[PDB]
Amino acid sequence: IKITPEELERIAGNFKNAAGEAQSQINRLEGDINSLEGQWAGATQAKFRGEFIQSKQAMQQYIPILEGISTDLKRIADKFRN
Amino acid sequence: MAEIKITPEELERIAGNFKNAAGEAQSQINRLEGDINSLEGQWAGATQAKFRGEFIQSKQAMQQYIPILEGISTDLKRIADKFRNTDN
Repeated sequence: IKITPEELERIAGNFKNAAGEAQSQINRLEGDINSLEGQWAGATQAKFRGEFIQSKQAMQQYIPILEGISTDLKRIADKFRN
Repeated sequence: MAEIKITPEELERIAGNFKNAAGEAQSQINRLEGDINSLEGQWAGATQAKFRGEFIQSKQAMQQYIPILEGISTDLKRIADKFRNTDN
């Protein structure tokens, strides 16, 4: 083993932070989609809401994977240190 | 304050937000892959394989997400164009 617990924790932080940024991104984009509601036809809005929900579903897979990686790294760092 | 009315400029602004988001997402997955790569050889191969496998799962989700954002951007731009060409 060449890696230090501190380095594993740094990379774990990168994964946690990426997961947070991804959630923030989709939140901002959701605001944009929300802003269009009622400003054009319901059928048009429904199409964009549908597409946007597909993007949310992808992110609902992505985020827990990143958090899992982050936590797995921290678990190993703890094991190495102690 | 009033609700902001849709115009081609508004649709293009939002289309740009989606396109920018796709690029930021690409940058993120590239950075994280670099992190996973940086661990190669720093510990047992079996451990590296586990993290590579999990990372590949995240990359696959990301490879669905990015084109969906790009599709939204394209669709918004298409409507912006239609608005511009039917008004002027």
